[PDB]
Amino acid sequence: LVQRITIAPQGPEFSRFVMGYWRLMDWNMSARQLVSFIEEHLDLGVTTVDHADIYGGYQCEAAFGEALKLAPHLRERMEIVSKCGIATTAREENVIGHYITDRDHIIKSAEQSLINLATDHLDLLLIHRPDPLMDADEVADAFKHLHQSGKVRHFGVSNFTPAQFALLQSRLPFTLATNQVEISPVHQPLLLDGTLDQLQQLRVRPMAWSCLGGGRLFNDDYFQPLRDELAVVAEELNAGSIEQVVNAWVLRLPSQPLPIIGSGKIERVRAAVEAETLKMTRQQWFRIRKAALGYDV
Amino acid sequence: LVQRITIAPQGPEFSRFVMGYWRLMDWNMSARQLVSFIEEHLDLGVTTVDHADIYGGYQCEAAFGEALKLAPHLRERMEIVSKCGIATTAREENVIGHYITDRDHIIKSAEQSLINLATDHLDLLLIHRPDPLMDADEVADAFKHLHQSGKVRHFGVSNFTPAQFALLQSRLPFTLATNQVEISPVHQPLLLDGTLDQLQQLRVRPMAWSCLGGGRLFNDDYFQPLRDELAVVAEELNAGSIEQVVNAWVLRLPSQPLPIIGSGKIERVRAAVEAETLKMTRQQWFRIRKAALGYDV
Amino acid sequence: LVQRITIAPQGPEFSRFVMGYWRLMDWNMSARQLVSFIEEHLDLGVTTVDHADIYGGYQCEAAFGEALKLAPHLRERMEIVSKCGIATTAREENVIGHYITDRDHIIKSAEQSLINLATDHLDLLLIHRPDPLMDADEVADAFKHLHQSGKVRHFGVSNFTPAQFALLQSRLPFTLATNQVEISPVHQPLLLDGTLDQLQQLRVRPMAWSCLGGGRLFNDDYFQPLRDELAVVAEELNAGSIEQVVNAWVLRLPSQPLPIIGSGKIERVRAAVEAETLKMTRQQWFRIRKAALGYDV
Repeated sequence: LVQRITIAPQGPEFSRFVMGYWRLMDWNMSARQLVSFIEEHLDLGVTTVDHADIYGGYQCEAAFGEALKLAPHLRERMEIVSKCGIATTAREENVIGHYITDRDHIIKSAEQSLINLATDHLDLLLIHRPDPLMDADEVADAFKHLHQSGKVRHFGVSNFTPAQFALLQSRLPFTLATNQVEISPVHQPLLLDGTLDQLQQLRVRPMAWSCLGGGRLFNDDYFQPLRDELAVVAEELNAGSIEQVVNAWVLRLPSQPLPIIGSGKIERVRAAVEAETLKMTRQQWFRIRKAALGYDV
Repeated sequence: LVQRITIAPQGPEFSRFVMGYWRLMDWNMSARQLVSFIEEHLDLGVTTVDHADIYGGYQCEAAFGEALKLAPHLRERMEIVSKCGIATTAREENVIGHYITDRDHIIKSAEQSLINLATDHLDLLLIHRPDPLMDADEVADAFKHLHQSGKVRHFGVSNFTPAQFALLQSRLPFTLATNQVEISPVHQPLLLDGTLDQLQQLRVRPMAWSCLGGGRLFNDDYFQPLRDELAVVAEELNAGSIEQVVNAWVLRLPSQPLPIIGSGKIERVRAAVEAETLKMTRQQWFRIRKAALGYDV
Repeated sequence: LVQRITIAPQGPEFSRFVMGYWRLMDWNMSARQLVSFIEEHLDLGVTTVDHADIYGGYQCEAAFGEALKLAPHLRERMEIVSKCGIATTAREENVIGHYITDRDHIIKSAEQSLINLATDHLDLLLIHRPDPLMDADEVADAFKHLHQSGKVRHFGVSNFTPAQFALLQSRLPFTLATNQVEISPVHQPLLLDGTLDQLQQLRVRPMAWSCLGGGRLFNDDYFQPLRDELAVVAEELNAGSIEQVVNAWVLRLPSQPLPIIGSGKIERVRAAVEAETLKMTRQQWFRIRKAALGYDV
């Protein structure tokens, strides 16, 4: 199967690869088609699922839920991850995209997740983004409430800078279980700004998402050189696809990030998990890396 | 009145709003006019006053002092804040603008403040700026001297980065009481570089100054969009003035900064303190913020 | 002689100025000419020597060694510093310049240093550069091995950011003895990004190298203004040369860096060490600094 990994000190055990339902709507899938899509990725080994507040105009959690309703026994076999803290214009209350990391709202979204997902509990809850107006005390007070009722068992953050992660962390009696961030050849800032070193140092493993199926290639020649490099390295490793070379590039990071998969086909999901068997050489990591950038060192 | 606030763990109690005498000379005010200007802001609730070394070509402290001489009993009713560490070309010894954070000089300026201000003690003393040549041991040795004589009772810094604040802090047996910094829609770097998170994390409240009466609008169309936004939000909050909307924008920061007021009229001072009653919405904070920048998130 | 300085808490005693053999090959020097060059700088007081993995296409250590072979008793009188972690195209295994901070390789290079240098032990070993793929545990495991055999007695790093230095440091039972970095008017980033404050805070002294004999002047008018300023300040201090003014500029940093000298003539080496007697004024430090930049503050 897929390797199992404890995301943090007092944290939970997750599957190295997580299924992300960011684009569940795009898949034009039906409830009985999802219960079977799930089972198939659950059987592959991918048992951790990534959901969020605003994903799909506040529809994805609901959709997933309908399916969880068809096979209620599927919960035990999985670990659910959801988020809150973001306010999109998909709602009329939000004329502008702003953040909301206030107590009641975090409790609100949390409890709304349980309902939409048709579950009595979330394995992990993350503050979607760092809000300039975030008050670590207020958030930490929200977490204490959700935890006190067994509604949420582990807490985390997403897209937090070392400084923000440390701020919120100085207020919680429990260990932030992760910092879900964006990591890939096309987006490597997190590799040098301290974010991944803090994670490795604290032994907290990052859930990594890479806008893959987005098509951020072939239509932005800025990264043609990376396209050409991910292509040759792919043959060298005799991999199934360049996307597979990308998943393995992330897996090599010393922080041991858990790559998030965004696809609607078990076969591509299988191929993604197959990245755990590519023997990428340091030289191949740097060569990929360098082509995305354009220089050495 | 104005809210009272303990600026830091073992720190002093200050008034949420402080009177800043940066432009005391510009006000072409007389000594008896200042003793009465003071009383009036002391009666409004603003009891903490901000002074500095180089302010007014080394004249402002002296001026304030003359006035403190007319009503000696005004001291007890206030808290004095002054600074040192900057060397301006307003003096012939300084052919160039450099920093001086050496022991004797910090003691020198300090003691010179007491004399100019006509007081036996300063409530708080700040290192004006971070000097690349700053030696935390040397400064900390200076602070120990000034404190030992009751001449200075609390120490702080101004415009220090998290790294510099931590460096000096690792040498003092007492807690740095603040990091007086610049915060406003026009200057928001401190909102994302860690500076305010460190403050909130350590529970040290920042004295915030915003070059307001400078006229950094109407003559720099770069911030016309912010001008237009601070204008509409002002009507929405039915505030006295856009300047009042600005003071409230700062007050909303989770770090609870103490806004510094730079004006020479009790009425505008009153209006400034009136910002504690504007009910700014998160959406209104972000909209202001965003107009200054030019993008979301 | 040259001042002696303990580079860190549980660290070794070094000479304020270290001899760097980065360009030993360029000197077209012979083995018996080096044994005598060494003695002469050993007699001047400079007893700490800086070597590295890739320096001179993997030839410099060997060269130095041949000379150490002629006067075996020269070891006791010196302190040897070497590095590893960099992979240059000077080797056919490295088609591209990448980093290698994996266990066996660190042990490999280390042991190869002992052989090339003709010594049973290295006083200090540094990880050449921070590798995005660096695993603090792996490196720390390498250090524990080398130390366990007395082969290496002190460990350090080079060109690490505060975050990287802290990461590796959280894994070692001993104190990183230094962070050898580049410091000079032409390269002052380290003066504001936290690097030198971390060092001063932890009391770890940085080995500083400044590409001096490179001729980064007279052929890059971008720094003519700095050329002109280092020239006048030189007369003011009545120094031997502008290079001497540069060495003293570095020596003034509060972090007390140990300047590394890259020259092949004892006379210039003497002149370098002579920088410990120039009485640079704060004003002269800033004026130099400012000319390199182009603005005040």
